[PDB]
Amino acid sequence: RMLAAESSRLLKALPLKLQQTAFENAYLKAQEGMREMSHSAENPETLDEIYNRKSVLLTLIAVVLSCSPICEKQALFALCVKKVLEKVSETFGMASHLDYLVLEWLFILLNYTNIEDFYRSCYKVLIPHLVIRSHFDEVKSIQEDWKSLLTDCFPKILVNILPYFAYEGTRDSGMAQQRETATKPEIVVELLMTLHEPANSSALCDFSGDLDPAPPPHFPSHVIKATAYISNCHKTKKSPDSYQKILLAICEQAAETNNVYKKHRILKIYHLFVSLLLKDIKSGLGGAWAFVLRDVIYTLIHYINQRPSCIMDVSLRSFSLCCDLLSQVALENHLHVIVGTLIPLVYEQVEVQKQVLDLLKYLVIDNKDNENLYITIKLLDPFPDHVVFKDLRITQQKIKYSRGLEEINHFLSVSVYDALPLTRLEGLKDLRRQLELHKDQMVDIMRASQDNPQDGIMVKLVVNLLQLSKMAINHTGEKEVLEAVGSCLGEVGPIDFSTIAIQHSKDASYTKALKLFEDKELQWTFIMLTYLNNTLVEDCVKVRSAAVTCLKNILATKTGHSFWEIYKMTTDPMLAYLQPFRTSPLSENHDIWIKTLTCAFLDSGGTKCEILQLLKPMCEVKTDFCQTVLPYLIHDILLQDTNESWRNLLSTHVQGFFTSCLRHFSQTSRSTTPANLDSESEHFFRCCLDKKSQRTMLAVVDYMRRQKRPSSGTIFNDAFWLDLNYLEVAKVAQSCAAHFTALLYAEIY
Repeated sequence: RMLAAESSRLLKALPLKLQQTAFENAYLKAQEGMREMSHSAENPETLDEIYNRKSVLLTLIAVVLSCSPICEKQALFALCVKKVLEKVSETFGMASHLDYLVLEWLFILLNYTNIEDFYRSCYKVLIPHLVIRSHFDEVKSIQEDWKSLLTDCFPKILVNILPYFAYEGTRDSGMAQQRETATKPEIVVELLMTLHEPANSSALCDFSGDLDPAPPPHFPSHVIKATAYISNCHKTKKSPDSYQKILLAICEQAAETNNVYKKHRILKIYHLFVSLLLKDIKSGLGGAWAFVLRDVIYTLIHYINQRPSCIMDVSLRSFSLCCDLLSQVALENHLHVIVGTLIPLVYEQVEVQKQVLDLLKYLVIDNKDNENLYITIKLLDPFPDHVVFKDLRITQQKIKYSRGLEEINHFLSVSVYDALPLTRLEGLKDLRRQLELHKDQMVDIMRASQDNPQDGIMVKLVVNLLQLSKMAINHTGEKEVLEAVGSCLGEVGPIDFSTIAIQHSKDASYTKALKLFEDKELQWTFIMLTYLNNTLVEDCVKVRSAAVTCLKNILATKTGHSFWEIYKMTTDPMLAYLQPFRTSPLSENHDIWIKTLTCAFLDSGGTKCEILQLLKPMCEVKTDFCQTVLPYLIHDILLQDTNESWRNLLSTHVQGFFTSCLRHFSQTSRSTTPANLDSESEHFFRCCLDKKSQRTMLAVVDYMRRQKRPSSGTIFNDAFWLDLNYLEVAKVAQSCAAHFTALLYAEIY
């Protein structure tokens, strides 16, 4: 109206009809449920959007993610000839929108313009409104919904019941839209004092207030200004659930059927992918999706068998990821704690500990209820069975309890530590048993100091001196110290400073490696083993979304040739249990130039820094195209997606395989190509530690491509591997400075 209330006065009508409406946007821009999509539609509909206010609005898309609201608007953009009214941005900002728009049937009113993109987009929309239809169909399980849902039953002329087997892409996505849619000192002398009061009151805009009305500068600046506390909000923070529960019966609970069958992993993956972007999350989209997840979890929480039969951890690790997400912090965490009912899961593994660790992460950090919810998990912890496993992880809990809780875990941990009052090695073992989890355990340094308090068995440690190892438990501690170095809590260093009973050990210069399991895994042979290792490297993702991708490549890696070895390898491994549960015969491609990547030895030089650049050049290696293994190619994309070093680690093995592939090619090319890395030494150039990585490939040469055309000096074999100046590598080795290698590389040199 006040806009409808409105030359210089049309410029003022611009101020009064428009810039006020623009000002009016800032409030829609301000609060919530903005639904300025209606306004924005009206803004276009009134031509009140005509200012390139989107530019002004970009500040909100700045306050937001970019066109995130534009995306977010879709629900209302859908709700918005309201859509012909909504039509403004199709160029000015479509298939999913069409899929969102696909609801004309409940038809061709949508599908007319389908051809206007393509008439076969009926595929392109197939699930998404079918979801809305399924929603309506699930809503048909409730009325006037069934009307449009009957009107949707009409849409069903097409053949997609087969694609309905492909369905549940969207499965639960629609929880809101049907059901509660979008439902929300001397330094202070040296530095300053804060100024709040009447120093506040201790406090022209002609063109200014015009530049206020013009530019719409201030109110977005205002609206952007308020964009200021770290609170708890999700700690502080719709029954399609019935309908969600409902339409399963249409196929008779194919959700239950797919549960192990589709494994839901994709959906689980989606469930993560679902969560992905939300800053609305406060209670909102994520906290909504969280609840949705929490529900979806609770929903997932239904299945006793098929879900663990998909895999419980291939699920539950998501809970860990959720825990990670939880760690990434929400009182909703208690659902996990609730999920930590998990009695049919009662066999659950140190992911539990890791979780318990993650649990302990908040332990005293928590809010009392959460802390109670923790204490609950701690009482869930208090459950007796598999106590050793508990006793295994138990250690910090005492300290954690001690932090409280005081005996609560402690007495239990004591009870765990009452497995026996053994220390010297035992604590050492406990320190050896301190080897489990992620960044800050932080506890047993005290215990170590407490261990330190018993110094007698240092004599035993002395008496222990017959051997080749275990002071390096210190080194482990050092490694542990080295571990999480870049992370927070330097107090670890002070914790490490509880290692100060110190300096006296002996009988090695340097550090040591790990993963006898890999050596156990070294039972596996062909670089399929390296794959099986890479499978570990795959299993090295338990990790995270958008790293989530290669899980396909993993499932892609699950190809029978692989899977056979995997089946062969389906004897031993623990995560594999999740994997052949989760994942578990493939294809290959051609190329032209073995010379394709040749000059990239400059870029493969990672000549430029950010060896992600060289890792791009490592992608460039993946880009260098031939298959020793397609299994190489198998990740090669998700590899490029991967942590490239993590990938590029194999890239050497790949390169080794590529060497193993390369006949004269790298044999020639590596002469040049490696010469770059060799040349990378030049003039004291700058390459770091991917330089070492670049070096590290030598290890594969020193080991994997040590196998190359094998020869008696395996040097010769590695020379067979090698473009072979270790004399060159020496400088690198010297640059690497890490002598045992270097000297070896030198000894090689």
